[PDB]
Amino acid sequence: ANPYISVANIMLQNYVKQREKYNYDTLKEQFTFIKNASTSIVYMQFANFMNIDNSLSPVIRYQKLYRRSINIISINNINNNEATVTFESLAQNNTGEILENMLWEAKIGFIMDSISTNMPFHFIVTSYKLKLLRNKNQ
Amino acid sequence: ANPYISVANIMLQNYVKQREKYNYDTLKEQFTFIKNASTSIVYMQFANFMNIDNSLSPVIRYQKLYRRSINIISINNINNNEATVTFESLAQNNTGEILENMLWEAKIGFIMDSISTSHNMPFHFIVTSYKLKLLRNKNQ
Repeated sequence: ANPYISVANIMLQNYVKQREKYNYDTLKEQFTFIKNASTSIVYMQFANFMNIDNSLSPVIRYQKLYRRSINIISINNINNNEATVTFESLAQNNTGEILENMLWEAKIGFIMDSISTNMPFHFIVTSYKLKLLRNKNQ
Repeated sequence: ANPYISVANIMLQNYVKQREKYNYDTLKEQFTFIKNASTSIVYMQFANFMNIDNSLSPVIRYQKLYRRSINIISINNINNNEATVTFESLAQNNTGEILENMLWEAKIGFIMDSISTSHNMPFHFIVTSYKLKLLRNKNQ
């Protein structure tokens, strides 16, 4: 808990990048990552978003044609278990035609092992809520 | 608990992705990243591979047209300073014809700060050795 926040920020950036990216070819890996790094409730929110029954699912919106990439802009550490991560999303095809370019906030609740004074170290997201800040196209 | 390996794994994933991917438009950034995340010897190995005097340089093979993308498959942690990262590469043009689809192993030597209570990489992560082995051509 002098390096606790520096470590949490590495885990938080990684979680946002893995959760918010889209690549058809690595969907199974993405679901595995989220299931293991999240509570059941948080994972089910992700799965319900991704499910093809959601018309706004990236699987439906991007299919095999587009990738969505993510750039982390900043992190605000609220306390030991809450942070807000600001990030940009960019979606495009193999031609470089841009379907989305947006600025986002994720408000994240998390729990993480304490840092001591196989080397297991646990980090779990307990809450994850998105807010669109800006559509940098329109 | 000790976060060293869990953090190092995130650094190793990112290093492999940055090192092995190809995008003409971000070549300067890729070189800067590798320079700051590697020893001089390791950086020179990358730079010599990328140099257009190497006929197998991706700059010569993909030019402005193609991108090479990278998916990490697994990481085997051998000790605090050695890991083997298995990954797949995929190259495609503007219109998605597949030029390469291969499975690779990188054997990586590295160091990072001890993480403990009471242009640099996080925790001064540095790669001290990096050797590739082609495992399989998934295309032919």
